[PDB]
Amino acid sequence: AMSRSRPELGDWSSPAELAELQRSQLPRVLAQALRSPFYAARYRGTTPPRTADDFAGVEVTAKQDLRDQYPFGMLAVGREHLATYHESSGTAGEPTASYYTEEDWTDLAERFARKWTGIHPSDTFLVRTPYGLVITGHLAQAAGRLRGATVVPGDARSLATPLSRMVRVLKTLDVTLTWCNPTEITMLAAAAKAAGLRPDQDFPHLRAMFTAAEPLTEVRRRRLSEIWGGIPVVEEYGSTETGTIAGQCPEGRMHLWADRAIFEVYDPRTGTLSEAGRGQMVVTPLYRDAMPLLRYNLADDVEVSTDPCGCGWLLPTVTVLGRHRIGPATVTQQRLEELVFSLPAAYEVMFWRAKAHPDVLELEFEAPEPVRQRAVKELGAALDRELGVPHRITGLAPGTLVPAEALTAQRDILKARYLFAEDEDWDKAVMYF
Amino acid sequence: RPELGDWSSPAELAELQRSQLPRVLAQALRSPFYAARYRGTTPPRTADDFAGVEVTAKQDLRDQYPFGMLAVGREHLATYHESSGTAGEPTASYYTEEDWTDLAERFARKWTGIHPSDTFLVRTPYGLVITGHLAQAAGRLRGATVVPGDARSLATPLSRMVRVLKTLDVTLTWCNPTEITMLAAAAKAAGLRPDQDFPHLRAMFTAAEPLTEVRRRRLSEIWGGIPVVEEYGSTETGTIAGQCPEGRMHLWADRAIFEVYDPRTGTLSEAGRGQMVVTPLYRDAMPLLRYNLADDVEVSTDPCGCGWLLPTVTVLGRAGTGHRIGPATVTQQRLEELVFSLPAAYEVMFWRAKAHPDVLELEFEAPEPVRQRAVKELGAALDRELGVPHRITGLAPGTLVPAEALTAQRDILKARYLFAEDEDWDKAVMYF
Ligand SMILES: Nc1ncnc2c1ncn2[C@@H]1O[C@H](COP(=O)(O)O)[C@@H](O)[C@H]1O
Ligand SMILES: Nc1ncnc2c1ncn2[C@@H]1O[C@H](COP(=O)(O)O)[C@@H](O)[C@H]1O
Ligand SMILES: [Mg+2]
Ligand SMILES: [Mg+2]
Ligand SMILES: [Mg+2]
Ligand SMILES: [Mg+2]
Ligand SMILES: [Zn+2]
Ligand SMILES: [Zn+2]
Repeated sequence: AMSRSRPELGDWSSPAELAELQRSQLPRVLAQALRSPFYAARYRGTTPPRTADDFAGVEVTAKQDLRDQYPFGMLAVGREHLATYHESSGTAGEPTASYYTEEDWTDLAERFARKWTGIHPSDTFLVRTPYGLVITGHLAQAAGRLRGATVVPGDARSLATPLSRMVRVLKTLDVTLTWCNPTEITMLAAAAKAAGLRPDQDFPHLRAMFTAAEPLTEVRRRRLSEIWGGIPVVEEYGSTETGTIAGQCPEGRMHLWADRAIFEVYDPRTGTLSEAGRGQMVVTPLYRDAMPLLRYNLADDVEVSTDPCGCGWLLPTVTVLGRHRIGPATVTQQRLEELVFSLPAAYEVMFWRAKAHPDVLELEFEAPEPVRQRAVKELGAALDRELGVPHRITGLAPGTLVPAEALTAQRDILKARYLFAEDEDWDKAVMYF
Repeated sequence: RPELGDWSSPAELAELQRSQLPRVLAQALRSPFYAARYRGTTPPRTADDFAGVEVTAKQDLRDQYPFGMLAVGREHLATYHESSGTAGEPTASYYTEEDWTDLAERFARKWTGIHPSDTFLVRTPYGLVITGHLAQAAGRLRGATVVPGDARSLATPLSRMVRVLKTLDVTLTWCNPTEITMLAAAAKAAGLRPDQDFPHLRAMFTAAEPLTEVRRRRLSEIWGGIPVVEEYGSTETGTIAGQCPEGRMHLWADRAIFEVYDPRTGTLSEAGRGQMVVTPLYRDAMPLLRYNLADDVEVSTDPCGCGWLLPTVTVLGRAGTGHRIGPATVTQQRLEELVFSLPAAYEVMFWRAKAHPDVLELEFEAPEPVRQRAVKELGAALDRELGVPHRITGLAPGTLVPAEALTAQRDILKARYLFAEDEDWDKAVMYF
């Protein structure tokens, strides 16, 4: 406890103390950055930044820089010192590489593990995010290991672990915590109902759901909580190349982990960087060796506030607005989402999609037949009142956007076989997935 | 825990094993399964009493789902797993941190070594099964850079694994032997020669299916003559045998008592032909007493040229069961040796066969100029070596393994709800 190497909540009593925790790490950080081919080349000829003061002059690092430096242009240590290598989600054609030492991994795990509900050895923790190149599954599992929780590696987007099998695991293993994106929370609820289980009653050991990766309105988050019996839905904000940079407090806001990174809001028009306001999320992580980043622009649209929260945490808050005009009206996924998830929970509307045409908003959603026409009418009124856009809203039969087989299919985990008996299906010979 | 070199004879090995049995028998009796099994009676407590210990069947692990085999409080578990095979009847297994050190050490017994300078591509599943987690933990134990490929995942198609193999200078892979050929076919589709264009690739680790020496040597040749290092394991046991430099798998008998079960007689011997029985010696969470993995195996105590003081094991599994086809008996093992005895220039890697009562139906891919020579030579080989009537069909590449499997690229999408007029909104809630 005495010789803990990185700060934790409670180590500062003021914003000036926080700023000194940050400033004191900058000489080590600037020295480590200069070991990478990217920064050594950037500061070739000139004198590199070495002091906290020099940081004010440090040029933004763009997503496009990380892509151009693929794979190891940002690497500051020998490859012998790397523990894991990762690529970000998004375009497969233009990969974003990131990589971490064991010591880098302790910082990552500690940041994920800042869940206000706690992670305890008595928890059974279902990790239902991908383990394929992306960090998300590995990050949750490492936080689970750090805190002693029993980790169930569900993975996501894998033929080994369909939703039917995840519902069975949730129920029969008395799972206490989940990690999955907010769409997966509704997919698991629909799979539960398909198996004849009520998400709001039949999972009494489930005490919290951890989520990230999508823009999530308070309206949808509250509905996800309600679907699963009113348990906490605990949001964090991160990326493969940064780790977790903000986490929810008990009052439902995400706070920036400023003890572990310098956070700045970038106005691309102005080219200026401030500590707060509206603009693009810029990050300087303070406790990484392998892949130093100096003012990395995640290029997410964010609002950062230094206004105190009811939680009492001495950290700024962040709303993530995401990274369409129909006549004058701007329509965001966020605004439509608040209207869709304001429908009464009894209508069981979870799955929807919209297309922004120049002239009209096309919107489709699944609802059971009895409530479909009520739902279409109420959502139409809500769009008229709140957005005033012309719309074509179509109610769909369940199983049309999210097929019954996604919710109920069971899939044997087969190995390759080459010789078959007459009565066997040899179409699973070499293609056994 | 012992390492190779800690015993100088089979009697010393047996004493390393016997000395752990009191702790193991005591830990087993903490589980509801063994407590119930030995209810009323006095339980086995000594090395000598082990000779009387009843086999534990696969069906027992299934019946005890989920935590009937659990010997510690759930607070002490690190990870929970389910085995490959039938989804309808899950086999649960689970491990403490200390259980995980034994698992990682056993996997890390690769005669080629795992070193911090290695870049290690883990191309097996992380979904409930242990295999991806096991390789990653061994990688971490030894300081190798782990690239988590995963397998059976939409995030990591073959095209992307081939790109990573090449551009990251990958030195080691972990994937089943069919995935070794799938990566070779995907390599060619990306314009890369498996036998020349991956000069940093120094070894390929493999397991999970019956593998003849003939096929293993061909996999090595496809990838430029580098070592193909086989292990034998299961989700519920971990790695129980690993390859030596002479190309045989040795049982990790310092970490588990191995016995061959004859199902008709119900007897257990140290060696011979029968079903693989395992008593792991260094696990707390899920003690197993003579667990019958029910794989068909031959164990030999004949000394190996490698000088390792451990018995060797061939694993037949399902690949050893004879199908009767007219006069002859055919195993997958024997067919495999004939298919992979075709000249390497024919590029025959993907095949399948059906045992009919009257005839062996066999299909395989071979590129166009050589396809008919391949069909003729494989026909002659079957006549000379098996004498089965056969119908052999040579297929164009892309028939058994479609070109799309080898070349498809898939963006890793999040859910999107709002789309622009010109976008495909059939990626909305089904974004996988
Ligand atoms: N809580 C969140 N709210 C909104 N967007 C998020 C959130 N968490 C992550 N994201 C988005 O997901 C990106 C990270 O993608 P990846 O590198 O694949 O994890 C971020 O840069 C954001 O665009
Ligand atoms: N080297 C190997 N040779 C043959 N079969 C193997 C080998 N390794 C694993 N297996 C098979 O895979 C099973 C374990 O499956 P899983 O629990 O999914 O790892 C074993 O019981 C065998 O049937
Ligand atoms: Mg390394
Ligand atoms: Mg990203
Ligand atoms: Mg635990
Ligand atoms: Mg198994
Ligand atoms: Zn707060
Ligand atoms: Zn040997």
